[PDB]
Amino acid sequence: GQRWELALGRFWDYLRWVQTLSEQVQEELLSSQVETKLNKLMQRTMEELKAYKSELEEQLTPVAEETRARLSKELQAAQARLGADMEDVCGRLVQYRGEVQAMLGQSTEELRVRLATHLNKLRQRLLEDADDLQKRLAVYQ
Repeated sequence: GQRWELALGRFWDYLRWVQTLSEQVQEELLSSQVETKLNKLMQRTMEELKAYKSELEEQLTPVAEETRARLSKELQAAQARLGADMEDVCGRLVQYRGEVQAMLGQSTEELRVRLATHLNKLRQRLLEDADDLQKRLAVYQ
């Protein structure tokens, strides 16, 4: 398991707890603690990923520059897909905080159900985009 995969694993571990939407989660969500921690976990994932990309590129047996730039761009695509998935996670959690803050004490049940439905979809993308990224990195080296 590469460093970036472990970093993504810590992102997953925290996201999974957040999705329970317990009252403890709601506490740390409305205090912006959740969006702060998820942002850091996301950044460390992308940083490790960037550095790990540079690693494989240097150990790559030389090839025609055209293929070199294509595989590079193919990996930036998968790299960008993962990044967008995580950013979207943080976003919907920020949005939820803003909505509750504007709800003046009414029931957040329906908001939490819609949030869970959206996190489940974003979650599905991260599995897919992360898997494709792992495959494209392996064939790389």
